[PDB]
Amino acid sequence: KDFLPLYFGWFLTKKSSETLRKAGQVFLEELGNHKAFKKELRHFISGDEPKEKLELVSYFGKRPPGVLHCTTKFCDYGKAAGAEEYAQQEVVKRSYGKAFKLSISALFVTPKTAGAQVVLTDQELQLWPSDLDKPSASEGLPPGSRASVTLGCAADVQPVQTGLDLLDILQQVKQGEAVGELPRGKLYSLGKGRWMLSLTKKMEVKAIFTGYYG
Ligand SMILES: Nc1ncnc2c1ncn2[C@@H]1O[C@H](CO)[C@H]2OP(=O)(O)O[C@H]21
Ligand SMILES: [Cl-]
Repeated sequence: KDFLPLYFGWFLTKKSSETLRKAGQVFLEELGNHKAFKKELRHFISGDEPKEKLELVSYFGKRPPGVLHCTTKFCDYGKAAGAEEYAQQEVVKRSYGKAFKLSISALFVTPKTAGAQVVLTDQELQLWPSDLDKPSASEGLPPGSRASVTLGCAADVQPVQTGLDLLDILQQVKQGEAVGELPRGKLYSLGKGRWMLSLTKKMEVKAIFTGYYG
C-alpha cells in the first residue's frame, strides 16, 4: 500500500542546472532583442500591448526555483493512468538513483513556455513511459520526443505545457533556413510565436534519475 512519487525524472546537479538555466536566460534576452522576433510580436502576444519591447525574462516569470529536471512519467502518487505500470518496471527500479547525462540539442520559446529539448539515449529511452493515453502530438514522432526541461512559463500556463509545446514544434519541423544566428547556434522561426535555437554544440548536463514527492 505504498504510494508512488508525484513524478519520476532526471534531476540536474547544482552545476549543470545553473549552466542550463543561464543559457536559457541568455537565449530569452537575445531572442527578445532580435529583429526577427520583434517583427513577429503580434503573433506572440494578442492584446493591447504597445509596439514597444517585450522582455521575455519577465514574460516567462514562472521559473523553476531550484534545480531543473527532465520528467519521464507523471504519477501523481499512483493516481495518474499508467503510473503503477511504469513504476513496477525493472528498468525503473534498477535505474532509481543512477547517474545519467542528458543531451540538450535546442532551446525553444512559445507564447506559453520556454524550454530545452532533450535527446534521450537508447538507455534513457528505456525509462520513457509507453502509456495507453498519449498526447495526440506524440503520434508519428520517435518515442521520447516529448523529453524536455522546463525553463519558464507564462503566468497562466502549467509546466506540463512545455513538453506539449515541444511535440507541437517537432510536428511542425517534420525545413526552411534559419532567420538568424545567435552565438550558440541558428535561430528558426516556426510561426505562431514559436522559436527554436538549434545549438551548434549540444549541451551535456549531468542528472540523477529518481522520484519527486511534493
Ligand atoms: N499530466 C502530466 N503529464 C506529464 N507531465 C506532467 C503532467 N502533469 C505534471 N507534469 C510535470 O510533472 C512535474 C510536476 O508538475 C512538472 O515537471 P514538468 O515536466 O516541467 O511539467 C510538470
Ligand atoms: Cl493557457
